[PDB]
Amino acid sequence: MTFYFGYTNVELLFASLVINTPGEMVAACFGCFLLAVLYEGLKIGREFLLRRNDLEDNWETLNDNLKVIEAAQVKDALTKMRAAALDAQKATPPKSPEMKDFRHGFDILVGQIDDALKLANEGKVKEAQAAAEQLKTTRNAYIQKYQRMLSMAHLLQTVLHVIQVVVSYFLMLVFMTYNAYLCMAVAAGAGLGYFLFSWKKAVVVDIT
Amino acid sequence: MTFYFGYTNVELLFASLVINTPGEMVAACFGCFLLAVLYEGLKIGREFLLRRNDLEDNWETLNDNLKVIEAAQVKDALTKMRAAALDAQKATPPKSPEMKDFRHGFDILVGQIDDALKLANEGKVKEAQAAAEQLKTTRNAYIQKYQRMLSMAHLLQTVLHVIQVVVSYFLMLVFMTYNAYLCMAVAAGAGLGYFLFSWKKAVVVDIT
Amino acid sequence: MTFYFGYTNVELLFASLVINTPGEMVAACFGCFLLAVLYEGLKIGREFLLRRNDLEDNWETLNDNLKVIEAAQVKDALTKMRAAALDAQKATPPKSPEMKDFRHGFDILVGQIDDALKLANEGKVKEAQAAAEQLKTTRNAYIQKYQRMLSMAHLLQTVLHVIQVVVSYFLMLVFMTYNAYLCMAVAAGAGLGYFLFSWKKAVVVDIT
Ligand SMILES: [Zn+2]
Ligand SMILES: [Zn+2]
Ligand SMILES: [Zn+2]
Repeated sequence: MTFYFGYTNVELLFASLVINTPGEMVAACFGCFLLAVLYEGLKIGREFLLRRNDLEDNWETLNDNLKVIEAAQVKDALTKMRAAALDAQKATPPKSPEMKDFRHGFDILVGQIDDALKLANEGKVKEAQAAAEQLKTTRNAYIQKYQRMLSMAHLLQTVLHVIQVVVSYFLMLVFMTYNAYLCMAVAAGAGLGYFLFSWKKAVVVDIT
Repeated sequence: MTFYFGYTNVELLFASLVINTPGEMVAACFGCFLLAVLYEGLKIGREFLLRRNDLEDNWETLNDNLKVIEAAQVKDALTKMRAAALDAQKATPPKSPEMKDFRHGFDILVGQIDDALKLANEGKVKEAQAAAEQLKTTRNAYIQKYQRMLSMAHLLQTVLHVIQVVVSYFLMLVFMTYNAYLCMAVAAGAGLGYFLFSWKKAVVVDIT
Repeated sequence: MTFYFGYTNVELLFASLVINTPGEMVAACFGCFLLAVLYEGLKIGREFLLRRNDLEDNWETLNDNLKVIEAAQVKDALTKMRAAALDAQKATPPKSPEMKDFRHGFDILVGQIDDALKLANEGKVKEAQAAAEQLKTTRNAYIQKYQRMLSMAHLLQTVLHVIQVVVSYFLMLVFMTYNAYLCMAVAAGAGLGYFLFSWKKAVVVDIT
């Protein structure tokens, strides 16, 4: 009826899956545990990829600052660009020739930025503005199109959200069986699954 | 029993709603799809309105900086105020005479700020402090009371959270029917519904 | 069957709990309301503690800036350290001799920072670098080990997430009974429970 302990005549989501022995029950419990882990890693993983897309900020920081520059306040705009250029260079698609091309474009960006600052530190204004207009040639050349990284990330995240929703309902359905062994397997799988993929995000860098 | 394909003797949440024909099933599937979309737009919409309340920051940034000013470090405090004043002016209640009054108060704020900076750039300190004390007369006049925008937003968001919770349980109950056509309708409605209201937040500005 | 109004032969999650009188029903409704509140406060409380761990930022801000310092750009690095040192001092473990020791170490940090700035404002560079190397002796002495605050917070949050997951399933199971009085009790408990613990986070400081 209602929170029972059993390994007999217990159906599990699908007509083919029924468990009538203890050895079947452990296999059912192991799967419902693993599904409960998989879910927690899915939700946390899906967030981590969403936060990494930060790129959208850096990308807007660069392009917003170019219009801000295009009157010796330019140096502060370019120092904001340099910072944004370096965090943007670290970026990588989720698990190399396009990357090596992308990364090496950003080196040229950061170098050009330093040269435009070198004019602003000496005091030269109009010339530092002319150099910044050349900067937008470089981002078009290397960085702009590869935007691919951002589109890939959004789709991947849509695909994951669907799977996250299916699994949630599936875990509701196994809990709804009212079998205390399955229910506990889910609960324990939620606890430990969260703890582990929580720990792996702490292994990767932690800011904000 | 357990993930069946059917359009016969299928009850849907309410005693009055039962579906015994395929033409009824499509109507049931269309409603459970739409409910699954509506939910995803509700959760995303409810977040977007919560992030927009940013205003709370700008409002505290202004008032925190006034006490910080009230010793030539004032210029940096007022430049923080100016930025905060302009993002605060963009704000608008969720879907005009009070607004036009509110917006036009902020113009006067930003202008007064520039005049207090003009003293600080020349080097004049005590006079730039006296001008800032007049700034708090202006926010009281126009901005302060209209705080209404913030209270409206919090209540709206409470109202939405309730509806978000009802719908979630309702979608659990339709999935719990174990009818594979309804279950799929929800799952598909979660996928596409998320994708669309995800896309509309990308249509609106994207920072942080 | 399907959204019924009743106080007769209604079972509630456990074989021992069955309700056959109206006076039992109110007790069931009060418990399912309270569980619905408790859940909302759990989710919001669990977030508030996660945001407070901010400390991780300040802690990395200090240690990142020390390597940045160890060429008169040091003053801006130390002013970032001072800010980070003061928000870090406000911190406290969730509900005093270790604290008084921890807080008083941070005073010494902020004072040492001011002295290193006093050299940078006069123009002295190499000496301001030598003072910063002494700063890392002080954090080791007082702050570093008490990291305990951070580890305590992560475990507490793991413990809460488990309980949050159990309660969610439990509230699904009471809603699944299809008793309109229990269902409403949950829905109302979600509405009001959210509103209150939403209001208490607004009582505590609100930034970002
Ligand atoms: Zn979770
Ligand atoms: Zn979703
Ligand atoms: Zn909620």
